[PDB]
Amino acid sequence: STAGKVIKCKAAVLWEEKKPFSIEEVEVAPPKAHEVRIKMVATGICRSDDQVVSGTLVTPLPVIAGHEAAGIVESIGEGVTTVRPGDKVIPLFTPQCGKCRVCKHPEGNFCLKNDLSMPRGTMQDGTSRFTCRGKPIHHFLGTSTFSQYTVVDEISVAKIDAASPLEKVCLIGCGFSTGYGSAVKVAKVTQGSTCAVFGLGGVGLSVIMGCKAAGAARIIGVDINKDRFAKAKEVGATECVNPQDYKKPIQEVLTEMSNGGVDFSFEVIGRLDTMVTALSCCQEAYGVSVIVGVPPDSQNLSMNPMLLLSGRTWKGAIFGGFKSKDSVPKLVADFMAKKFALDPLITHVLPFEKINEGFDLLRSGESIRTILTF
Amino acid sequence: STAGKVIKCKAAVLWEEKKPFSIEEVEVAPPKAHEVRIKMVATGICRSDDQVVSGTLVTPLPVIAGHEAAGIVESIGEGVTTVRPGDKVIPLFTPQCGKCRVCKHPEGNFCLKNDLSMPRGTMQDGTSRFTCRGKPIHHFLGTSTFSQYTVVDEISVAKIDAASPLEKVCLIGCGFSTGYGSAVKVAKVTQGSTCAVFGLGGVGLSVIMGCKAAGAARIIGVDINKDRFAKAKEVGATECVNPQDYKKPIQEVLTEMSNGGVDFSFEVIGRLDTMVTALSCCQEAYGVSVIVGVPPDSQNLSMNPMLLLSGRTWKGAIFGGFKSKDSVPKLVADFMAKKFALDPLITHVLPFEKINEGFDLLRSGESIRTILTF
Ligand SMILES: NC(=O)c1ccc[n+]([C@@H]2O[C@H](COP(=O)([O-])OP(=O)(O)OC[C@H]3O[C@@H](n4cnc5c(N)ncnc54)[C@H](O)[C@@H]3O)[C@@H](O)[C@H]2O)c1
Ligand SMILES: NC(=O)c1ccc[n+]([C@@H]2O[C@H](COP(=O)([O-])OP(=O)(O)OC[C@H]3O[C@@H](n4cnc5c(N)ncnc54)[C@H](O)[C@@H]3O)[C@@H](O)[C@H]2O)c1
Ligand SMILES: OCc1cccc(F)c1F
Ligand SMILES: OCc1cccc(F)c1F
Ligand SMILES: [Zn+2]
Ligand SMILES: [Zn+2]
Ligand SMILES: [Zn+2]
Ligand SMILES: [Zn+2]
Repeated sequence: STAGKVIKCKAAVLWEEKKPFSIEEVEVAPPKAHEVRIKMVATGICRSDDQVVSGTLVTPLPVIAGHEAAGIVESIGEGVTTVRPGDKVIPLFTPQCGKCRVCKHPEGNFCLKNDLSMPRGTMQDGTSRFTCRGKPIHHFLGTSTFSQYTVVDEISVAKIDAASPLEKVCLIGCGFSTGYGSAVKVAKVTQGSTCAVFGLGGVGLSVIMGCKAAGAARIIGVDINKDRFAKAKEVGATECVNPQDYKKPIQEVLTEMSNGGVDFSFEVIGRLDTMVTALSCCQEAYGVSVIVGVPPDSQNLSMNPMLLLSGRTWKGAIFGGFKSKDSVPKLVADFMAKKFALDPLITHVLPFEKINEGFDLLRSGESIRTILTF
Repeated sequence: STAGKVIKCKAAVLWEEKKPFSIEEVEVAPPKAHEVRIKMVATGICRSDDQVVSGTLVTPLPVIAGHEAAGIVESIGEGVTTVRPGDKVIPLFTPQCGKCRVCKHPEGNFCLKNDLSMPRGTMQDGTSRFTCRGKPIHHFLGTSTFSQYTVVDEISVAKIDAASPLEKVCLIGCGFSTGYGSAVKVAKVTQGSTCAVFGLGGVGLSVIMGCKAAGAARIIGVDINKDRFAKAKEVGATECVNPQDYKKPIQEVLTEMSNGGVDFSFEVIGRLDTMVTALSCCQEAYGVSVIVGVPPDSQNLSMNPMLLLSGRTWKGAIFGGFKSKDSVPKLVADFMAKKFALDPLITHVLPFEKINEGFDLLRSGESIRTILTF
């Protein structure tokens, strides 16, 4: 019925920075070769989507944002072989083309087809599938999940278990997997280690879950909002510290708590100063610090390279280092098997139509993750 | 007939920054408990010693510098068990106490008893065994090898093979091991990888030897001094590039040459700008960059953290990541077994009395390593 035809549906369009989303009718073109059109079932509100609104994460406007979602394939373009109409799917903000140097590397996951490094806001072919008020609307990271229907390149979608609860697993599309993988895959947290986690929102909580899963003996939560501490301890933090409580810089406090520095630190906020703090708080000879949070556009940090010379390792990762198309289905399967929990991350649920209230809850600090249902 | 007595001998004293060494008589006190007095046989001139003269590496003056050396034990203090008079030894600028948390960690080597982080310029007990002109002289990194005799703490000395050529193996005390281990132990260069080495002095050449030994398929030497290329190729470099030959920044050149970034980059110069450049030239998703060069005191670098978020790993190390007391005798054994070569690194061999000439060779770029003999 809708196959091969333009679909008119509602989407949350962001016409300008620092403005509310405008929920309105958009036209969604049918999928071209190697593209997939998806009816969205649920989508998470991630801090990154808000950074697009704030303008600290830069991507071309106007745009349909949203990148953490789950849905059902409405139709496929010519040539698609990995999903079919009716399949449950999670769109991948980091693609997996499977052919580039990175996809073929055993460790890398930042596929060269990503739209993150030099964002164009289009499909892989350099055009848009979205029209609103007669004007072309940009995509975001090849996903654009703030729409009843979106179109994504095949390399940016993964087929998941047919029995998956889409209102929970959308988190595997961003927040959960990013935090969990930062701990278990990127940092490679070891059994008996001490970890510090800067930022106790959805992603930071996921890092704590990964730290616990890996067998960390101590997991120190760091956040300026003490209301986050309860849930952090629930998912595995052994102690929580608020830097505003201390007269000395937090890296000194943590170094003292850990009796000379932590084995593993994680910056999960997106501030330049906390990236440097987190690197400093790891043990100077063998510590590892992982940058997860997204820094403000085009800003450089300043640091003393002697921090590195002594032995520290500093690294960052997108999407927890997971090769996206390979891992998402495996992660969903693991979820179905009760290997990890997602409920602790979801604090609010709202209809898609209340997306602006959802962003208000994030901005206010009230929610961890709000899931929007279509 | 010197054991237990003060020794009057010649040393090269640095009384002031930016001045020649003064070759003169000093008094060397006998070793106290757990100390070892060494008659120096050979000592290398390392860029780091020149950084002490330059004032860019800060340590209390006046000082007897020198940290890359080999000699023979003259006498030992009470309680020493790992060396005995007549033993061939290499002083270790990074000690191995074997009891601290770093020493007990499987990866770390920056022992907490080091005099590098916050230099005191003394023995472990906070005193000096050197007197010159009635004035106390500081030690340098617990070693001070620019003297016919020095006294070092037991944790800062390693017994080596009785048949070692001391005029060669002194390089295992700093230069060779630092470069070699940075490749094979810190970066863990993999077979068939592409490596880039910034700085083709003695340490950079040892990095190249390590990269070659690790099975790298391409090893790109980077230096502004084209005179270094020939030797770099002899020890394993496949290509050499001079940044001054190009109109575009060298990270762009290296990224193009390596079809998207190198696997492993090494900064072996000590410049803030080349540290960032070396990081940038490694592949954005899986590249690893190792800082080896010692940067100028108290200077911060500026960098865009997106370089790390995409997947890059940045680390540094002291002494090639080798746990010093454990590795040095093994490295010497390996040298005696012809597993690596040291002759390529030695370009000049001078009597100790010509130390200042030796330093002039380094500053002018004429030498790679000059070895001073006593
Ligand atoms: N690397 C990736 O692939 C990836 C994926 C998803 C999200 N992110 C990024 O991760 C970061 C965290 O996302 P999130 O959804 O958990 O965000 P969030 O806003 O829900 O959580 C951030 C937390 O940091 C805390 N915080 C703020 N300032 C702080 C300070 N000075 N010290 C300590 N804590 C402080 C806040 O109180 C909050 O609890 C964001 O920057 C987001 O863009 C990265
Ligand atoms: N991490 C450690 O344990 C350790 C140990 C020994 C030495 N070091 C440091 O390693 C560094 C190198 O030591 P070395 O003994 O090889 O010194 P060196 O002076 O022998 O070598 C420096 C090389 O860098 C090159 N160079 C200078 N400026 C450059 C530029 N802008 N671009 C490219 N190349 C440039 C020079 O031409 C020279 O060949 C020094 O900073 C030294 O202090 C560190
Ligand atoms: O939250 C998704 C995300 C992860 C990393 C970098 C981004 F820009 C981004 F939008
Ligand atoms: O060359 C020896 C050395 C290595 C690393 C750091 C230093 F300060 C230093 F002097
Ligand atoms: Zn790819
Ligand atoms: Zn996200
Ligand atoms: Zn130690
Ligand atoms: Zn040295």
